[PDB]
Amino acid sequence: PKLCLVCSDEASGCHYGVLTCGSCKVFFKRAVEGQHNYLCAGRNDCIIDKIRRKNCPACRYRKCLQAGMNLEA
Amino acid sequence: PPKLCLVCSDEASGCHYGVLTCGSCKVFFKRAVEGQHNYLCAGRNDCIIDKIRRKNCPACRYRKCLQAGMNLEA
DNA sequence: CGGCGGAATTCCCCGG
DNA sequence: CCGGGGAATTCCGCCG
Ligand SMILES: [Zn+2]
Ligand SMILES: [Zn+2]
Ligand SMILES: [Zn+2]
Ligand SMILES: [Zn+2]
Repeated sequence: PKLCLVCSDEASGCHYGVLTCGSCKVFFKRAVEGQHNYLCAGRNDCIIDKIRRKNCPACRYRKCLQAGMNLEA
Repeated sequence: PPKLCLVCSDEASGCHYGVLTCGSCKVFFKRAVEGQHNYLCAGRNDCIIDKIRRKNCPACRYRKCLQAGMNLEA
């Protein structure tokens, strides 16, 4: 019944404050500590789902932050 | 000098599969044309393809390859 | 020779 | 951790 609030894939639980799948959990972790600067090839509104989440780390990371994901939480 | 890749605008290494392109776009088209051919765009299918952003959308990059006229028979 | 196709190699993101 | 797979550079075979 329950889905990841970022990519809509089935969630593994509440990670960093937000209900997410394992891949988004690990992605957000790597993004914050990598101090990554991502660039969208689109309009920064990109569709993020199970398949398309690979395409735009920028919009995926943005969705993580907007969903409320945080390292200390 | 110089000449630019007609796909991503990076410097072109020569004429590959009929079109002036960089090395990276050469091997990309090779992989894509023999691949699963299912690529999906997360955008509006207008995604900007340049040296920085060409990794982001295989679908749009492949489309630009085709539009530029790239083919295996060349 | 130089140009092109292409395989091989290296690098890195992704996800189980 | 690990393996899978794409990206891009490197290296080689062929031919005009
Ligand atoms: Zn997710
Ligand atoms: Zn995007
Ligand atoms: Zn190119
Ligand atoms: Zn696109």
